[PDB]
Amino acid sequence: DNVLLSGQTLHADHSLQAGAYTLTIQNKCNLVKYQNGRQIWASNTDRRGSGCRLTLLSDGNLVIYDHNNNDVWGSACWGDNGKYALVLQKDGRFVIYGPVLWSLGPNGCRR
Amino acid sequence: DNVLLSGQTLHADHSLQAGAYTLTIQNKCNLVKYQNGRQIWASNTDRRGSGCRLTLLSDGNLVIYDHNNNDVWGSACWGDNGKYALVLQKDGRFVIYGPVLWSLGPNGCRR
Repeated sequence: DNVLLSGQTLHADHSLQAGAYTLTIQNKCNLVKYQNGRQIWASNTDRRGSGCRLTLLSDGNLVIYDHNNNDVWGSACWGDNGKYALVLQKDGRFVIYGPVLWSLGPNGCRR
Repeated sequence: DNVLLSGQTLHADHSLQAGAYTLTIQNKCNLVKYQNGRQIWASNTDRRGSGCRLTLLSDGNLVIYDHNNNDVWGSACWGDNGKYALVLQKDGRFVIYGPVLWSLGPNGCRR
């Protein structure tokens, strides 16, 4: 899995993976990015909670919630409400794209 | 792969895959979608050319180009120049999300 769509959840100890990269939301709440197992970046929120999960909101904001729903860390960046996609890319970057520009259907093109 | 980023190209006979869905740009220019190996959708541009490829532009426009670089078919929908992502979703819908909302970095949040 290399994509997390808005509204979806990555639960404790699960990861996104692309090429040599992995993005894991750890049970103890640290969101960590690895390159061949080497920690290259982290939200630096280890042990700030337990049973943590990662979710992408309808406005594109990326947030880590602990089991009691406290907002542990977030990209703290939002756009208009709609549908977004977090992509862990083979180049190591995890980018949030959105909202929807196009898909099939009548008024399927934004603006 | 289930994602096609701006600047990337899916070449003739190659496809995106997600769950039970496959999206193939055929050499003869027809973009075909399959559900468990069975065609359920097509751009309906078969034989409009040869050596065709599918690419996503920096403005989010999705285009099928033949080997002579003629625009055979496209989403004919675009936004500001930036970065977009075409995602073939597990539910079978292929959606173009963009532009970038957020990424790690000093100027990572759109607006």
